Amino acid sequence: EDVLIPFTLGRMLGKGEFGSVREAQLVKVAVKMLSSDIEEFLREAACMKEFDHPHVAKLVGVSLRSIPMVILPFMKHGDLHAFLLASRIPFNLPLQTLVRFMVDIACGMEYLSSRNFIHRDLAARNCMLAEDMTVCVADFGLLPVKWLALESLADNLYTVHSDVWAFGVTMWEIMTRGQTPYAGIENAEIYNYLIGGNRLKQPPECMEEVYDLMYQCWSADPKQRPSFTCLRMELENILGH
Ligand SMILES: O=C(c1cc2cc(F)ccc2[nH]1)N1C[C@]2(CCN([C@@H]3CCCNC3)C2)c2ccccc21
Repeated sequence: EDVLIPFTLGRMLGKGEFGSVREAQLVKVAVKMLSSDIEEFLREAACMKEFDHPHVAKLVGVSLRSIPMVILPFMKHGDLHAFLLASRIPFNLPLQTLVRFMVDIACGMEYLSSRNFIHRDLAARNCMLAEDMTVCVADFGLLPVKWLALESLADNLYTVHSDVWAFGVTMWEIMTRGQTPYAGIENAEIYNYLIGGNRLKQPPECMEEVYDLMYQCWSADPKQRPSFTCLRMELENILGH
């Protein structure tokens, strides 16, 4: 398949548990550094290559070094979490801009779920800012306890409904401008917090109707959480008002 790529590596862009990222010249790109495991990587790489949507990060391709590598378009504006943080610690964005980020993410997630694709790691840090400042869902997954639904934590179940829960957490991050969810509560106590009936609190300035929507995303019953289509409609209406 025209997905595999035989470029040269450049400056280090960042690193983490997932591995490291560096720029490369193919066109400037971002390159993600990571038997059986290397097998399905390639398998799922092929399905991700056919994503084609304005609010989903394109896959340029994949490659092999001697570690699996993911080749991505270089997005200079970086990720949404870093941007929200950079507003706070200082630019100011109207409510309109914050709700528009949510609409953008809801469109890309609507598209992914329409293709039966479960992200599993939706969070502000995994949303990228494009040149025109639109947001694109990224990092599809070729532990993040604070974004995980009850049934993901308890039963390891990942569905569109658990993607929707993490979308709700992402809405909260947007409204708090990049604050760590459940700050001062440890990962090991998150489940206990949640089956308690406790949720992330309404941010001080947050429009009630925006909080009502994100709150819906954290229903204990996965079937009670709105769809991405319903999220996008409600967010677009809010944006129009
Ligand atoms: O274009 C860049 C990029 C990196 C980068 C680094 C910079 F310092 C400045 C601009 C940048 N642009 N990247 C970075 C990632 C790969 C790893 N991801 C991190 C993983 C860890 C969690 N956050 C997300 C985001 C990405 C996905 C899709 C399309 C492009 C890009």
